[PDB]
This record gives sequence, C-alpha cells and structure tokens, in this order.
Amino acid sequence: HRPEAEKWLRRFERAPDARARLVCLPHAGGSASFFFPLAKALAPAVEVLAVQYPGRQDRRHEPPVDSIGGLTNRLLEVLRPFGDRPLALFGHSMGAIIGYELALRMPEAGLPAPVHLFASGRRAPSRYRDDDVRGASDERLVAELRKLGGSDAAMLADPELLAMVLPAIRSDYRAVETYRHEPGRRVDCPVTVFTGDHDPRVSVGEARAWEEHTTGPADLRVLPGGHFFLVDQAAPMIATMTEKLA
Ligand SMILES: [Cl-]
Repeated sequence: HRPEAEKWLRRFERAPDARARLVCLPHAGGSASFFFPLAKALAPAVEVLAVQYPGRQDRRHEPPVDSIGGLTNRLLEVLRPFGDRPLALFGHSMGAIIGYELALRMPEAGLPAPVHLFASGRRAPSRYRDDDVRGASDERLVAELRKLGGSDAAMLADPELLAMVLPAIRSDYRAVETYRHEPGRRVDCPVTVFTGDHDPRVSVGEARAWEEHTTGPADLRVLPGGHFFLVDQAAPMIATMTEKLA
C-alpha cells in the first residue's frame, strides 16, 4: 500500500527536520516536477511533497482519475503517514480545489486537520462560472503550458507524449469545471489566497470569497500576471508562504 502511495508523491529535497510538510497540488496538465524549485526554496524548514496524479509523466500510461472527488478519496489515503508533524496544503487552479476538499474531509477521514491552505489561481469553491468565454481549445491549454517551459513543456514537444497527455489535460479540465462545492461547508485552518491580477477566470471578488470557506483568517494576495502568475511571481509568494508557515 505504501509503495502505491509513494507513486503519488515526490520529495525533491528531503528535509528530515521540517516543522511542516506542504502538500503541493498541480494544475490541469501540471506534474509534480512543477514544484521542484519550491521544494528547494522551502527546505530545510518545510518539506514539499509534490503530488503526481495518474496520467502524469512517469504515470502517463495510467488513466486519469476523472473527478475531484476521486482524486480526493485517493489522496486522503496517500497522506495518512504524515501525522507526526503539521501538514499544510498548496494548490494551483485544480490543485486549489483538491486542497480545499482534502482540508474539509481530513478530520472525518481520520487525519489531523491541516494547519494552512494556500489557494492559488482559483475562484472560491462556492463561486460559479459558466463555460470560459475563450472556450478551452486544445491549442490554448497546451500553449499556456508550453509557455511555462520546464519538464511539462518538454514532454508536450514529443508528439507521442502529446497524444497521451492531451486526454489527461482534457479529463483534468472537465473534472474541475464539473466540480461543485457542498454549500455551507467551511475549513477550520487559515486560508491564504494568491491570484494573478489578469487571470480571466478569477476576479478579485471571487478570490476574496475564499473567506466564506474558512472559520479562521483568510488572506488575499493579488500578484501581477495571468493564470500562471506564480511562475514569474514565485519570490514574493515564497516569502509570504514562509512567513505564514513560520
Ligand atoms: Cl486547472
């Protein structure tokens, strides 16, 4: 079971004396490797556990888990062994939703409550939007990922890997857009929200609205950029996260 569980997590920089572990949950089309710089930046005080969803990179042959709830169910089991220190969650876009669902479910699932939720690039769970005004073409979604460079973009360049990963991007996209929150629910931990100032799917009001999803303090940081603002704006985010986790 642990060997299977370990397929879901990558520890790019062991931090045996970390005061907290930070579970990092990528966007649609994003893999664990997205958080390699963050693991290096937060160690030794915080240990990053970067989540590898089925269908990603080394898991490319596994069918995507097709719903937020299915991902959450599986991740709850993955995170069982980390109750010896505080656990915090960070997610971008789809990852933000999975982070929120994990935080809500953890106590009834038998896991200690998380100490903090960082929600990046995502409107509050209660905030509804109809279909993207831009549509969601294969070309746009792949182009956004290509722009980021790194390992995920390198994969997309190979037409054989592209053919396999495109349906995973599509599955992820559909999972997030079909996701519906359970009305009335609130986590108990602090929520710190990061959003780009021109992400067309996250208004400042929708980002502030994360306050309706916690009984604890909610914080909002608007950073310059679009949906993937967090790449170019990594430093102040890391600074804020370090401060919050200290
Ligand atoms: Cl996403």
